[PDB]
Amino acid sequence: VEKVPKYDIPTKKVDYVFIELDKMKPHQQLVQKELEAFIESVTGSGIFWKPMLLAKVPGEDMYLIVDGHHRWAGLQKLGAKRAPSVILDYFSDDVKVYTWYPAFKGDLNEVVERLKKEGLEVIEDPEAEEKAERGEIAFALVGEKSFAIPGGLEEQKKVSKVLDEMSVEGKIELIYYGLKEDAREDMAKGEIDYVFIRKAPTKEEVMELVKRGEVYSPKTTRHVLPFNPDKIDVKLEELF
Ligand SMILES: Nc1ncnc2c1ncn2[C@@H]1O[C@H](COP(=O)(O)O)[C@@H](O)[C@H]1O
Repeated sequence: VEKVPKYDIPTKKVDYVFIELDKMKPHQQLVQKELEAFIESVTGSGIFWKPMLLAKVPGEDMYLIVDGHHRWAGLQKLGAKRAPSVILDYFSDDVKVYTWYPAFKGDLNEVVERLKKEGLEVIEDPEAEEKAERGEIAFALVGEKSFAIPGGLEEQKKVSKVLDEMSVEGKIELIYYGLKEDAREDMAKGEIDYVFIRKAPTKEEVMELVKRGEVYSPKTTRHVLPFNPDKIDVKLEELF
């Protein structure tokens, strides 16, 4: 579940170009339910109406997937070869990269234990949020108390993996907030107990990870773009 600000992003009529799926590089792990929903939808209508948003990888014959991970993965699993795509000026100041703020209503002790079980530390620390925003720890975990979760990407992946696991199990309610202060607003309402805060990746870091053949956890990047492409008229049969 997502709570984003009411982003007035304009729709613009940008044309698409077919790009081969094997030239597209993901920067996040897939979410299997999102993959499956895309597959049901596209095969249901046989129309692919939402172009991929791509960025050329400097120095390679390859494109970063900016938006479209499950479209990409779902088309590949169906046997398709290409997708209609819009190529972005990614390094333009008009494109911004934020993150998501996983927030939870639930009990901190089950969550702290099942983080500790996957190898993480969870250390009470009043500077945790400050450290996380400078990118010095994996996450700050902030509610009634404040906890530092040390590490880097490996530990961020475990946190995401645990928060999704105990969703799958059913012990927690979980909103990904676009803004941490909207999670802190709702925190004060009683609807949210804890929020996980990490530093957002930069563009250069996103490219760097992709060039290393690595990926972030789901819900790591939150791109704010200068436009949403207008919808397109492409038949699924055209993609094979
Ligand atoms: N028939 C379709 N053609 C293209 N995109 C679709 C279709 N049905 C659903 N979607 C989108 O597929 C996306 C799957 O997630 P992602 O590709 O990660 O953005 C969602 O944003 C859906 O809106």
